[PDB]
Amino acid sequence: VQPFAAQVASLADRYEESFDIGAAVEPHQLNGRQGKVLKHHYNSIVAENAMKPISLQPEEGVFTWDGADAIVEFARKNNMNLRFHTLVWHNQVPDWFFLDEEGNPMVEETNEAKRQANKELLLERLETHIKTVVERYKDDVTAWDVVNEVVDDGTPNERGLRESVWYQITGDEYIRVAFETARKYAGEDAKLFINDYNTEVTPKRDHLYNLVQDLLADGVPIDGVGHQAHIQIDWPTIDEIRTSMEMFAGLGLDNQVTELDVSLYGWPPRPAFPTYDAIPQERFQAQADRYNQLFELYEELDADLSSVTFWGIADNHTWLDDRAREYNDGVGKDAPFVFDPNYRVKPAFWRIID
Ligand SMILES: [Cl-]
Ligand SMILES: [Mg+2]
Ligand code: NA
Repeated sequence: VQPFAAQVASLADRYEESFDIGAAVEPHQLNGRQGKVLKHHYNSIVAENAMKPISLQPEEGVFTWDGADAIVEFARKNNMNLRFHTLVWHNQVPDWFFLDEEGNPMVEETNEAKRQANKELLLERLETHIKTVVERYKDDVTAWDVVNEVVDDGTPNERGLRESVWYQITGDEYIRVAFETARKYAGEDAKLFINDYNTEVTPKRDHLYNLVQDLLADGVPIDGVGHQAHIQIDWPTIDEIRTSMEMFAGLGLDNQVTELDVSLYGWPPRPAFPTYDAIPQERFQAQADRYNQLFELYEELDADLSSVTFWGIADNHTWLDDRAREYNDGVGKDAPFVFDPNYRVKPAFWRIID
């Protein structure tokens, strides 16, 4: 029988000379077995949802801080670092941002002068959201996801920027405003990140590379690149991950791995195992080999990698299950972490603690 997580050596202790070991959390996960695992294994946390724009400012000028504050207070009490996720995203963002003075979607406006007025209004709203949040949390946050997922996976425009509402309304200016505002209110020492997934693979990797070089050349304050690392057992390759981190380090940017999970499935994730107990032990072994290689690499890159955060704690809670159910008629279970649903260690744990 595998031991419980609190009975084995701490991942944070294991990696103390290399990088933080973090987890994404909800306020309800700060106690019980999850809270115990958190305190034992991790020295950094991030909010899975509580610090997203819709979670903090759900209506204009109506700020709701309780969940985010609970996470901050836990980080303080437990001497953990804290990543802020996220100031800007095109999901989990309230629609009121993108409505004009008449209450209609800014994207539908056809008068270009009115479009420019809408751009200014949205950028003002964005400045206010960032100022208010940053002023509250600036003494607690150790890395800010200033913008999230602003780069496209394909090439819909020359710069490979995601054509979300932010882009449709403001072009790239929301990205500049976000970084400049975060710097202004968080201070000169605050570590400002651009976060994205599929940062290991092109064309996205190069769109992001070009975007950061463009920002930097314009004096936009950017300190680091967040690699979500929603990955699989076989993809992307170790050398793909390596090359991406080296590219960003070459620009003088920090790397963080921000949302790590190693799914048991390819894309699309079907067919999925219908329950956790249906998952064959061999698949956990393949995951363990993957995890060993990933953490060997992260250690190799530790002069340019400051923090490695998993997108959850243990296999009882993961957004990958929603994904599995979506592609398998409501039934399916993934298992992306080194701790199982009862907080026992998995084969992967043993291969990254050694
Ligand atoms: Cl989009
Ligand atoms: Mg190992
Ligand atoms: Na490091």
